Amino acid sequence: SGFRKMAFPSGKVEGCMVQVTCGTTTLNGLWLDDVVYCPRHVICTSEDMLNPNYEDLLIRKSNHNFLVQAGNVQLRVIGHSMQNCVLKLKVDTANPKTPKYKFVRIQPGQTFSVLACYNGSPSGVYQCAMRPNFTIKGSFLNGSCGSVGFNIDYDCVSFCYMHHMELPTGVHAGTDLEGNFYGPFVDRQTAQAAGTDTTITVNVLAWLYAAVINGDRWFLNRFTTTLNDFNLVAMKYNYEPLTQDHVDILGPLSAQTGIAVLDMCASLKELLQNGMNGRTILGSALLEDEFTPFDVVRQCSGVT
Amino acid sequence: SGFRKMAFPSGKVEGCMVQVTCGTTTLNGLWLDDVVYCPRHVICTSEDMLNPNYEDLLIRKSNHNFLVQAGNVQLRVIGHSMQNCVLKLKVDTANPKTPKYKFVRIQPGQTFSVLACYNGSPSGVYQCAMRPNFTIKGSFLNGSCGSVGFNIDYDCVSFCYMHHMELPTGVHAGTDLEGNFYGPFVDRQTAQAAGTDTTITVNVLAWLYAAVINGDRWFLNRFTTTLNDFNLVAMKYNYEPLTQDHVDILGPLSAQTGIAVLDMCASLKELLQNGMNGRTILGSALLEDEFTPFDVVRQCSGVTFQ
Ligand SMILES: *C(=N)[C@H](C[C@@H]1CCCNC1=O)NC(=O)[C@H](CC1CC1)NC(=O)c1cc2cccc(Cl)c2[nH]1
Ligand SMILES: *C(=N)[C@H](C[C@@H]1CCCNC1=O)NC(=O)[C@H](CC1CC1)NC(=O)c1cc2cccc(Cl)c2[nH]1
Repeated sequence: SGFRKMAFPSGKVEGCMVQVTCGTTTLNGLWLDDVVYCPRHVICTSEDMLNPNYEDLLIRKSNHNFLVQAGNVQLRVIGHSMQNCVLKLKVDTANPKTPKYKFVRIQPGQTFSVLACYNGSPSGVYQCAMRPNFTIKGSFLNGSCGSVGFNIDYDCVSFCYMHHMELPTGVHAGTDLEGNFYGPFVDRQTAQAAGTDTTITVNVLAWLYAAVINGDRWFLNRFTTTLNDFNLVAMKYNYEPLTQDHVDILGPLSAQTGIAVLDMCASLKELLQNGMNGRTILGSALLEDEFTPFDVVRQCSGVT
Repeated sequence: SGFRKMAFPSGKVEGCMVQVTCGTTTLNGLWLDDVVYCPRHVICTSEDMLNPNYEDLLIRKSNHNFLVQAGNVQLRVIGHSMQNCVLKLKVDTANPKTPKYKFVRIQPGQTFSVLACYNGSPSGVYQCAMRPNFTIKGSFLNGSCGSVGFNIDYDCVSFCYMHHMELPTGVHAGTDLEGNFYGPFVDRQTAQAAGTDTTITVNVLAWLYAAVINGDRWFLNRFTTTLNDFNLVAMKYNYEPLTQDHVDILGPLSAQTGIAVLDMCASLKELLQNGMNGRTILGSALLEDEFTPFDVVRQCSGVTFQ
């Protein structure tokens, strides 16, 4: 038993992390086959960061303006192109530790593992959710950029995230591995607001199922509700609307516990309306929205 | 910015995890050089587990009663000894991925990373504190035993933990890598009490400093206190007594923030006595005691591993 924020094992991803320097900017790259992927903002001076014409800046740059170190081994940069907000640096060497991999753009509400890196070295691994406003609540310092977010499926790494920036709210923004930002953000040195930070309703419910499987049941009521009655309340508390598809996603958890999604929806409704009175669920005095139904099953059936 | 419960990179440890089977019992072992370390309870049937004579059970076993698989690779067992609550299985092959390693028995209030494994396959990594009552708040299902806890220092792995059991309170118990339990636990199919779960006071304070470095300051007051006045409140809430040594360890976080340890102690005292008024600190509506001062500095300065 027990329920923890669990990251995927980081071994397959550690092997792909390298250092990318350009002038004074150093950050992290992802070395897959003969390509290093890093944030295009590596080519900027502080002057350029304010209103960068990335097209023009990249024209002034040559292969030899990029210093790529993989551990102690310098990689020769033989090519440089720009795909949306990522630089693809062609190197003369295939990463021999390239794991089987995909690039996926994850949907809001989905979680992934972040391997936080400085100077191409892993510091640590933690789990994050792509919030509905397309931000993540991470732990990212200077030089963290190019750190990547990933999921592991069979032997296959799905890279979904590359870190580019911090927002004034202290939350984080980045791209998929094709360089397209999650959400409205631009790679430019400017205070950028995210939307209002709505709560991933289906994740709260999954987590409540995690709670029941681990013996926290005090919030179970004999009440029920309809999807439309639930959504009417939840909207008032900036909860994402719950869809039939979300009910279907929760099915396995619903079956393991014997509680219909709509019975649990009735429980969450009481919790939103009456608060928690300083009781805890799975050790939390707040409602947790960063576990997917998948995260909950992984931990409460034993997938490896 | 941001402060998260962060585990060590698991790459160096992943290569050491294997499957150990004996009769129908399968769990995880740790393969370093030509030795596999697993929980001795791998030799038990359900009929034995309640009052096991491990000495007698192990005598009925031979090298060939142990199946060790590393991924698909069959390891031949050529030796077996019991040290405390671990089996050392001598195998014919040195783990080619053996990282530089130590075995360390960590102190209560110290943290480590747990690589949760089933059938010798790593499922995930999370950070845990050895609590003052020598339990950890983990996530462990059947077959998770032999999962290890570790720290990374430079390129050197310090293995401090091997998972053996759950307690009725829903917390976890295990050994160091020489098979000696943390705390009073025995490897027997029996509901065992941990002590009162005292709070690691030094860690709450470090975490409050982490909060200030990340811009949460609402709990800072004009007040200060003495160690003796603080401990008088702390004791009341089953907080560990704050020692002079703990004040000394908090020095650098105190200096980085410019809040004196006793000013932060004054803040914690107000938080224990008045609660948090339903506000959050680093996204928590409770006080977090599972970050060491060291964890806070590492994460807030951005320290990496070779
Ligand atoms: C990448 N190495 C770096 C990560 C940042 C650094 C600051 C602390 N934490 C992080 O997540 N990204 C970076 O410096 C970016 C580069 C910009 C996108 C082109 N800059 C910012 O994140 C940035 C700029 C501004 C302006 C105003 C307010 C805020 Cl919060 C800003 N963040
Ligand atoms: C190891 N594979 C396994 C891990 C356990 C299994 C149950 C869920 N969580 C875990 O962490 N440990 C295990 O089966 C041990 C084996 C015994 C110690 C030698 N047994 C227990 O954890 C166990 C026995 C009892 C009896 C009463 C109450 C409780 Cl909480 C118990 N836990």
